[PDB]
Amino acid sequence: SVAGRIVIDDVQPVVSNGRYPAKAVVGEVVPVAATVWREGHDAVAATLVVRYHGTTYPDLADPPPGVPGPQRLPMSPGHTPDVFHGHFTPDRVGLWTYRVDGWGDPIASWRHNVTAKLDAGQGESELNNDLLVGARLLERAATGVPRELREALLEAAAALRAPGDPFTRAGAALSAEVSDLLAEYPLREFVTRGEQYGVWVDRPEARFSSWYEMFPRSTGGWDAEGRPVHGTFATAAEALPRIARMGFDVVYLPPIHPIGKVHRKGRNNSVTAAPGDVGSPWAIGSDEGGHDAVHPQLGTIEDFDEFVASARDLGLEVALDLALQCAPDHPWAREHPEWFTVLPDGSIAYAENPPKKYQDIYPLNFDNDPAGIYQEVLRVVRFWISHGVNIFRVDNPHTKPPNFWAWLIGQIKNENPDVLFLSEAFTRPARLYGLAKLGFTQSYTYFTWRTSKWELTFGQEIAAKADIARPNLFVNTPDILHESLQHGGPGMFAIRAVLAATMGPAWGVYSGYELFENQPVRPGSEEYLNSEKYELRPRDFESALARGESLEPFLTRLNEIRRLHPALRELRTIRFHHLAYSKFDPGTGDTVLVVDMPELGMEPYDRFWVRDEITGEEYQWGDPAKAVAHVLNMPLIPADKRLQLLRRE
Amino acid sequence: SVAGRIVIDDVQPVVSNGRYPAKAVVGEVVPVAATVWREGHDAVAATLVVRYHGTTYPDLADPPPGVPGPQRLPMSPGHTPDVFHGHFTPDRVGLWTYRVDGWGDPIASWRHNVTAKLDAGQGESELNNDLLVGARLLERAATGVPRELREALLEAAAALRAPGDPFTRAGAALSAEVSDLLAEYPLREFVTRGEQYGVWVDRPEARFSSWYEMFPRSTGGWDAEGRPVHGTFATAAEALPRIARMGFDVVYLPPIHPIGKVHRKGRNNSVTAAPGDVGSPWAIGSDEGGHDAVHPQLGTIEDFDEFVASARDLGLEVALDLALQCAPDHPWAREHPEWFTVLPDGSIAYAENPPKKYQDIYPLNFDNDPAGIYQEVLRVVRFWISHGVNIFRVDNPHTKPPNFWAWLIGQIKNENPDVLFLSEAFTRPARLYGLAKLGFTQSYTYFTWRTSKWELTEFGQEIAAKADIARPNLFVNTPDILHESLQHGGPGMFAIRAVLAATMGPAWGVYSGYELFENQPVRPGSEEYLNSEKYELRPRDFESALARGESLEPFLTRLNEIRRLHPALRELRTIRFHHVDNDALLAYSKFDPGTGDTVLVVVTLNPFGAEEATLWLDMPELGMEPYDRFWVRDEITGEEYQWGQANYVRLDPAKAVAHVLNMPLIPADKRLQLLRRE
Repeated sequence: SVAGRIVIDDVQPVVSNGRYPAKAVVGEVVPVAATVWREGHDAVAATLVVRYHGTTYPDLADPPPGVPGPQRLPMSPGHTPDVFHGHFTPDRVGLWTYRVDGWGDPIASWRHNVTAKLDAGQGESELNNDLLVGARLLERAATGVPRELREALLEAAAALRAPGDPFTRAGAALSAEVSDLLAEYPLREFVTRGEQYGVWVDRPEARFSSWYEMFPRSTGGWDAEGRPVHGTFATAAEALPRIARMGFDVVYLPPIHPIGKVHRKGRNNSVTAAPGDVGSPWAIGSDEGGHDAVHPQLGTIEDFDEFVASARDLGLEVALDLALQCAPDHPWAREHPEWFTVLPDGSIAYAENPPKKYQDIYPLNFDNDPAGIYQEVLRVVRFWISHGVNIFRVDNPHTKPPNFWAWLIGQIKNENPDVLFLSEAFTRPARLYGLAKLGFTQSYTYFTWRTSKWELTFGQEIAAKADIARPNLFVNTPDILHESLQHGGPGMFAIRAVLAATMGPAWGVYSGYELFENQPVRPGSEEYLNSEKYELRPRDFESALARGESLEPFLTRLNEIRRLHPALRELRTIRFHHLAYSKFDPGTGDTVLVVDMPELGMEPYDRFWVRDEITGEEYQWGDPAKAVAHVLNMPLIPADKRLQLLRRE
Repeated sequence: SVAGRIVIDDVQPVVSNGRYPAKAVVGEVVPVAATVWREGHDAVAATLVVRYHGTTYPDLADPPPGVPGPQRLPMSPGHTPDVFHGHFTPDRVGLWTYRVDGWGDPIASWRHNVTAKLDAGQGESELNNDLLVGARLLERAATGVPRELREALLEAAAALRAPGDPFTRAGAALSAEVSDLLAEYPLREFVTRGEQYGVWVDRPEARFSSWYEMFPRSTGGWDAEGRPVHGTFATAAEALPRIARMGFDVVYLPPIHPIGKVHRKGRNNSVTAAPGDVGSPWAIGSDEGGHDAVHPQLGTIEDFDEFVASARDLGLEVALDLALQCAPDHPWAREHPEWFTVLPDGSIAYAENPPKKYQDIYPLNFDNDPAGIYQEVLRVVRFWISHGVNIFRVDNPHTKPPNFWAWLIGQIKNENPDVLFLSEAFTRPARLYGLAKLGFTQSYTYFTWRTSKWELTEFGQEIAAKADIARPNLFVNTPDILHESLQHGGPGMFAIRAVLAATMGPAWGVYSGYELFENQPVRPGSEEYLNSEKYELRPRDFESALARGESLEPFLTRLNEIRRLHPALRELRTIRFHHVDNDALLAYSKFDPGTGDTVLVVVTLNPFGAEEATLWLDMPELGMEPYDRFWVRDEITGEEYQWGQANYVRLDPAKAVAHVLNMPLIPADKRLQLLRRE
């Protein structure tokens, strides 16, 4: 939004007036729309300049006191008065930013004038005041294309000058030949420098990703006496072949450092512990270790290393729990008293947030000693990225200053701008949409409570915020046991597993969803029966599968269909017809329909063939015990078309 | 929208990202929104740092190469989560600027839970540390209030420090006494000052104004033979008393300069003229004069100045029409060839804009010689303001590079920012609204094109929404303008269309001839005036029409009276619409922030017979509860009624064509709550 010879107002996308960049993935068509206007009645034109600016990361929030701080592209008019649409697709990861240029254009105003005046029936008599400019028109259009290919200016400018037939004098200048040269090197007149707006372009996984959630402690199993055994790192390097098949490319883990021993929480949501209890993983800090130190019962820091490589050459990506939540036997509760919400006595208050309380933890303080805390925390993350961490699962980020978030995001991404984020928060949209703005790559949504087709109409809200926020559709996580699942039965698994895959290009699953687990601790609760974040929950996938009651063969099918269709990496394409929804593809063209024709690209009457991936049923268009769903390859739309409903306005 | 410990996002109003400032009049309440949030759970609050710096005008557009170039107040939260609502009201003319400040407050977030927890029934046992922060809570703010008045601090901090009963120990810090200690002088902890976006304040006349439009030639009158005779400056100064009463304070006039003699247009829009036809005033430039010259058949310019005085001490304000062109007999058409789009022969092609052809005028060229042009045109206007011309109506600015405008307007308002302009544009909103942004004070709206009960709203829906930028000037009629509606509706639809412009538009207008009811076109279906004064001279006997008791002047003075009587009819954004169960009716209400004044107008779409109806109010915007009865009096007619929310209302257009009544007023706390953007 600037002022000038050409006025360029309302140029999408720009986030919070530019205090942040828009967020994209590489190889994704990104549209930028723009109303622009002028005076009189003469033709107006524009440009979409896109250049790459490396990997250096801009600091988007002002840090606290001690702590530290070209391709010209085209824009085709739409069907909305004075708004324009161009489209760029970034190939490299790193800093990219779009700037819109505005220039009035004459080649086309007289080239139209020629059209109108002779189909209205006029000769050479009336108009030659109008074309003697045309040779003088093409006289500097000449200055704007090379000397060797000047000879081919002179002819038509002469094929305008010398006396000939109305049709003969113009025909030279109308040809594609003459048309070819000014679609490539045009005469740009009266240019207004637009404002240079930004878009940071991440990896794809950052948008098309298959997430999982598993406990490695839980990989312990059963002993000769039939008790649940603790799982260690080695125990877990065996567990992935299973997961790696299903389709996931990134595997998140609950925190993997020592759990404290005091205020520790017992089995079934207890504060009373029993002899040999594991407790809450998210309550970090026993004596023998902290946030960078491993839990003695999963191994050591080196045996950890053997573990992630196992993901390296399987095709999977560890996504660690980065929790800022200490147990009172922490190596900092004594070490650093500073970073706490001290009570005047000398004690630090148990972390509480209503109405769910946690004795077994204490909540950190940056307003106490911001300078001290902040750095340690990166010296912990820096620890991990080296270990081969390219995703960090961030817990309670609305409890932790966004400033802080934005300052770090910088520091890591300034070093390696390849490690990607997920904000797993469910909160006020004014707060909720606020984080990723600051730079959180990905996001958690309130997908859970939203059940109605008129709620899922979620979809309308989500697609519109594709420019910034990126949500992850975890169909399940440890903390809330959604009642639908508990009542819709083994069928309700499929369907909630179907929005999340089809609606969410990046989505998530917690171990056990496959096993149809639906029992809570008590009636009406959405807490899991005998929670794994209070217990070890070894489970037999072989059985359910072998006994032919697993979701495994189907969620690979689901993941198979996802990688099969490039439309399902993308957010903005989503359409909602009459739950039944469609998504189209920009590059390949690929449309799919998951069970409004303009979005289909085909005319209102036509008959067409739709092919099944869930089933395998090809049909000509215009039982939950078998297939509860029905996802189809829709007829494609060609390059030129794909980009036209891609139009932001 | 910036970043920090407190995040202040989506701070309304902001113009093209601030590439233009927001727009205001004096003594007007402006609401300001800003979502702000943070992390975790404890209460946060906010502040609106507001400045006046004077009248220096920011150039909002990058000009061409050669051409030259406090009081801390609060944000009261609303009812949309993390959005807050304050409102500041400017007393001076010139540029003002807004900054949103956000700071966490530990005090009020702390005192809440004592309540929730003492209402959970617990004693001093449980709470006795939680209040041990409380004494060292306000001991900061003790540091944040004066030494003479800590005396009123140390007390309650001690009345909690010494051990006693929780309620008596707590009751102290709760009292209103201290509350004001916290309501005026707070502890802003960890505060972030937002982006200072700006707001320019014109004189009030700039939005609450009554416009009227007359031709000077036509008041010339007749000779012993009774044919239309020419008029001078003095002759018209006689017509103003007439005008002076009706209710206007702003009088725009037709070009008063030498119209050309070549290619010029004759009566009834002819391109064929006769010896001595007056023709187009917008056709400037004969031998005897150009943009600076009065036309000789009106006299000369000294004869122009005592006139503006004649108006200025009747309470009215003269505003010439600023059209930008030349008829081929202009003394520049020969002087300077430059500023025209010469065709290669030595000619310049005639200015038209579709579907209208204009032979007798040609288009200046800013893209030939900008440096050469720019200064004259401004050296043209710099001339007239001296005379006491404080308003200029400017013609079709969608025809002239936007560059010039921001520059034009700049330097003038750098000198004197009391002088106001008006945009006569009917272009696409993307352009029409584009104009007022860079700095054109007011706007023409295609309100005319809007006739339906569903247009009469969606027009409103839009205008009221952008009270921050454009100001429509709702002229009931223009020289070029005369609708099928009024031509068919008879004498009644004059009224009804005259109130669509008058009540909805804080600044609205009227063309002369509207009082005497002329509704007739050149030919059937055409929307131009009959025997146009713009090609012919039209003296008129208003005296006749009123004297015999069918002129509208007495109604548009009644209408102009209530306007000056009720402040609900100055604002753009407060406008609201309650529903009616009659297709041919329509009904809307408007309230006041500063005073509280509410006024409501019910009109019909029938310009003929008695067509009755009933009423559906949204009572909250009315400020009244869904259930209650209120005593309502009619001002044009004079009828009191007690109504509820559902109530019966019949009409008859052969008597009184609409229903406009002052509704019961709204209290400070609420009115500000109803301009509240959310």
